[PDB]
Order: sequence, then structure tokens, then C-alpha cells
Amino acid sequence: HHAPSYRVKRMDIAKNDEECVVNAAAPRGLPGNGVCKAVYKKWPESFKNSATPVGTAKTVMCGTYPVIHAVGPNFSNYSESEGDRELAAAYREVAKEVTRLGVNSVAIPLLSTGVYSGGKDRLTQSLNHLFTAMDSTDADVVIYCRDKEWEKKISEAIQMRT
Ligand SMILES: Nc1ncnc2c1ncn2[C@@H]1O[C@H](COP(=O)(O)OP(=O)(O)OC[C@H]2O[C@@H](O)[C@H](O)[C@@H]2O)[C@@H](O)[C@H]1O
Repeated sequence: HHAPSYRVKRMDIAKNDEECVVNAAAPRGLPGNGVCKAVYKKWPESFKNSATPVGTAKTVMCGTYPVIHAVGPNFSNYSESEGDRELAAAYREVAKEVTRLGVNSVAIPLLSTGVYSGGKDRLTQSLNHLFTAMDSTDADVVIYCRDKEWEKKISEAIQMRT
């Protein structure tokens, strides 16, 4: 039957064409300045009781549209080793929620690569944890980014596995 795919698009994740969205969220459920800024503007209702611990995900419906609030670690606060573990765990919880929801597709950003990156380039680290979690799901995954060079690198990483 249908072949599950990965794609990357360089555009605002709030404009996605998928059946649900992943917010790069904060543990206290507060609006932020990255992805979460766009998510709060588009789906403010999904922030009712969206607070959840680092390394977890919590889904809140906006109408019937699921917003999966996934909380990556802030690497300014976490050690490299503990932050790596929590980043991986957040994506594992996203994969479980995508499965539970039965969606055919999900729009997802790269967790902990912006406000929570500790000032380091974490594209490969974050993308590889995304793959480790989402590879075993059969939803179409669309990765959203904003940087031109990151779009190219993410696309290369997807393509080199096919
Ligand atoms: N609207 C967007 N669409 C797609 N990608 C985006 C968007 N906005 C930012 N990005 C990119 O998404 C990636 C994740 O960065 P952040 O959204 O800043 O997420 P994170 O690093 O996990 O920090 C989360 C923290 O920031 C606050 O926005 C949020 O409330 C939380 O406190 C970065 O590469 C960023 O450049």
C-alpha cells in the first residue's frame, strides 16, 4: 500500500499541509519566540494545559486538529549527555503520539536546534533522533525548517537513505 515518506520544506510550520503538527514547546506551556510563536498564533486553543516535562510530549486538540507539544531540553541547562538523552526521548514520545492519533501525516520541526540549542549547531544530532523515533511509524513526515543551508542538509540526509 502507500509508501511512507519523509520530505523537508523551508517555510513556516504553521502553514503545513499535514494532519497534525509538532510544536517545539516549552515545559511550562508558555508561548515562545521560535516555532512556538507561530504555533501559538495559529492554534492558541492548543495551549490549554499544554505544560509537560522536558523529554515528553503532550497533545492538545485545536478543534479536531492535534498539536503535539514536544519539549526538547534547553542545552544551556542540561549537560551534553543528559540533554542528548532527553532530546531523544522527546522524539520517542512524538512517535507514540503520532501512532496513537492514527494520523496519516505529521509536520515536525527540529527540536532543541534554536532557542534551546545552547548556541551550538545541532541539526545532525536532532535530525538523527527524529529518524530514530519516527522511522518505525508509517505516517508521512514533513520536516519544516527556515534556514536555506539546513534545508539542503536535511534533504541530503533523507535522500541518502533511499
Ligand atoms: N515557524 C517555523 N517553522 C519552521 N521552523 C522554524 C520556525 N521557527 C523557527 N524555526 C526553526 O525551528 C527550529 C527549532 O527552534 P525553536 O522553535 O526555537 O525550538 P527549540 O530550540 O526546541 O526551543 C524551544 C523553546 O523556544 C520557544 O519558541 C519555545 O517556547 C521553547 O521555550 C530552529 O531551527 C528554528 O530556526
